[PDB]
Amino acid sequence: SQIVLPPHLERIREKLAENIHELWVMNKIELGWQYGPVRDDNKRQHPCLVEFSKLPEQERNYNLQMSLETLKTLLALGCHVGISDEHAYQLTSGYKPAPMDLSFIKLTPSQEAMVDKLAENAHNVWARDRIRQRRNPRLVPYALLDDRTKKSNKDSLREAVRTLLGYGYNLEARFRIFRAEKTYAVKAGRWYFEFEAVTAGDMRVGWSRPGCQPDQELGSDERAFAFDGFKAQRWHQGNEHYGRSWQAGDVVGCMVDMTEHTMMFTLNGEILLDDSGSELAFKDFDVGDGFIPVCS
Repeated sequence: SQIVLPPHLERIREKLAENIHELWVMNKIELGWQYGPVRDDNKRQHPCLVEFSKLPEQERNYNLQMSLETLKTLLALGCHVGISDEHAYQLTSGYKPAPMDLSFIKLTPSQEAMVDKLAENAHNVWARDRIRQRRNPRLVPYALLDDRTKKSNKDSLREAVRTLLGYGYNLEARFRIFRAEKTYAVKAGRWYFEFEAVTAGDMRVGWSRPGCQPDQELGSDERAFAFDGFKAQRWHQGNEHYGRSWQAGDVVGCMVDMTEHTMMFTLNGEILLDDSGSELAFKDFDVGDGFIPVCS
């Protein structure tokens, strides 16, 4: 609302709203609803078949006050179009309106995408008009109510944009930590366990001292020795790139020598590799109070 319309753009928008109202006549003159003085939309009587500027805001106000906010919205969503151009077949009953063309230029992505916001806006102000009235089955929002009868108002806005580009105005726009028991802290031998990464994001798998804190989060300490399956980097008091990303349906796995001070992480049998030409993910650790499997 608080984007003021320039007057040279106001004459543009009034000509284009005239050439949108000829479509608003033409989609009602095909189905067999004629002009009259009385307002009987179910009985084919419709006094809004006179064009946009010539009808007042007592009959065609639903198409004029819609067009003002829609054209305010035409250069408000980043899809800016200023003054770069000039604003200016079925059988009918006698009035076949043709101010301009429609099948010369088809439109871009953010016009048919902004038509969705226009349909949401119209549905939301209509639902605002449907808030209080009881026995209304329209008491659910735009993103869940049936969106197929709203596609005609998407077609009207998209053909309004077709008229716009005929006139020459285009549109182009926390983390939980998991571990096994403290008493199984292995201090000798050659051990391995496996892990599957399924859905999107941080999978931080490793071996930790039992004195690790799940109070904080992982990797930025000396107790944890881990690798992020996401972003292909390792984690113990810092970062360095290592290996590849995880895949949806991987089996990562982790192996630890304890008599030797080494630790190597795999992926589906492929031993994951560092850019130093060594597949051993962590080396030369302290053989302290043992190490337990941990995943974040």
